[PDB]
Amino acid sequence: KFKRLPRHIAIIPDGNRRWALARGLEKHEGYSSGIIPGLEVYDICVKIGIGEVTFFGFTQDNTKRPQIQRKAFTDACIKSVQEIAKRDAEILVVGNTNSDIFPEELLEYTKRTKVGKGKIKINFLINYGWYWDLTYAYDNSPDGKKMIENIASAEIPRVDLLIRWGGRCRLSGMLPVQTVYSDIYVVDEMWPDFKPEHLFKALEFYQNQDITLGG
Amino acid sequence: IPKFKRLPRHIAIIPDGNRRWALARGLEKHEGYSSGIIPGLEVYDICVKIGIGEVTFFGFTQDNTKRPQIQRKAFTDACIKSVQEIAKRDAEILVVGNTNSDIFPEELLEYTKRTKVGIKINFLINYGWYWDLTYAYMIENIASAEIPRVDLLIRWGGRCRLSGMLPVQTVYSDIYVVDEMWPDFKPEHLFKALEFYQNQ
Ligand SMILES: CCCCCCCCCCCCCCCC(=O)O
Repeated sequence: KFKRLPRHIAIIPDGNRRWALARGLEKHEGYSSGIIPGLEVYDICVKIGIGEVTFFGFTQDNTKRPQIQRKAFTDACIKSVQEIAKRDAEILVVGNTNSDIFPEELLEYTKRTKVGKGKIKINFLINYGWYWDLTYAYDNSPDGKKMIENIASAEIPRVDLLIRWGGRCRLSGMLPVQTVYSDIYVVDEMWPDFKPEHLFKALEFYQNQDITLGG
Repeated sequence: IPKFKRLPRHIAIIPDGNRRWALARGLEKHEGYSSGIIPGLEVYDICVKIGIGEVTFFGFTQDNTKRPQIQRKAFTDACIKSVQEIAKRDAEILVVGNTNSDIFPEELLEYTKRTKVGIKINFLINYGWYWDLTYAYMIENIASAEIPRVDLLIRWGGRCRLSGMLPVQTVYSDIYVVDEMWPDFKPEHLFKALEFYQNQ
């Protein structure tokens, strides 16, 4: 139980192909084991009263990978959205829907959708690209102020805390406008090895930040 | 100096921790910035020595100018001295920031187009991420368009965040946090960051 909680947590559920290779599995076979961890993060966030969580699903650049991996991460993303849809969330999917790569299955979540009891915002980046996001604005806006509040991800507010699994300390183009001031916590374990303590340590790190220091 | 297997093309530096450094030494909060000038030179010297192509220094942002006036003068004066000390060396200097302000130092106006064209050192001075992206009014028209993708961003003072540095160029950057405050810069801080980078 925390004095200070982030309003909005970003999750980069990385390490799936490494986890699978380490386990004696094929690379493409780790993604199926990323679905459960997502559901557990959702569970703990609801439980402590986190307002909003954004999951990084897959990028436009991720779809340049072997088809056996694209099929596998895409299916795992589809199923995570469908499963949170079975819970008590306000669900939103953001991504380039003007592409055959965007899964039909997720179109119905491209406007925020209340399921069960609601009262937690869950976002998924699906066929997302930072360049697509920033320039969604540049195309046919009156000015700079309008351009920025009309990025593709404009419905997603500033990220307070970004937690990335798989031990890499990088944003991989997740929400460059919303992450300018995000505190970044790296978990060395791969996403399918998610444990609650990963999120609890990320929340202790956020609480432990010195609020006198400014942006 | 270690022999490096691979090096980044472009290092970003966030020289943070100056105020905590001064407080820990019983000095005034604003009295740590001037102890950040020589560390800048040490980084420059190591980067030329090992042949890094480009370094961008976070100097100060528009958000930083909300700080007390006594802090603002100390960090602005230290940024001006750091640009001047690098300008004496064999470096192509570029300053990026909002010059349409009383805050922008007239001394640095001559670096707002890259000098000695033909190591590249960039400084962000009265820089703002919102100001940068809105400058066009795309990749090539933002205020910082001359500054390419950052490969490795190294931040002193223990905080793991960009504080609005170059949102476009940092999207894929590998980030290395030194817990020590910037005035406590040691050569091994930069070497451990390069060992991190080559291990990715
Ligand atoms: C610019 C090269 C070195 C300059 C010497 C240090 C004095 C100016 C640097 C101020 C750094 C401010 C970084 C603050 C980051 C943040 O906003 O959290």
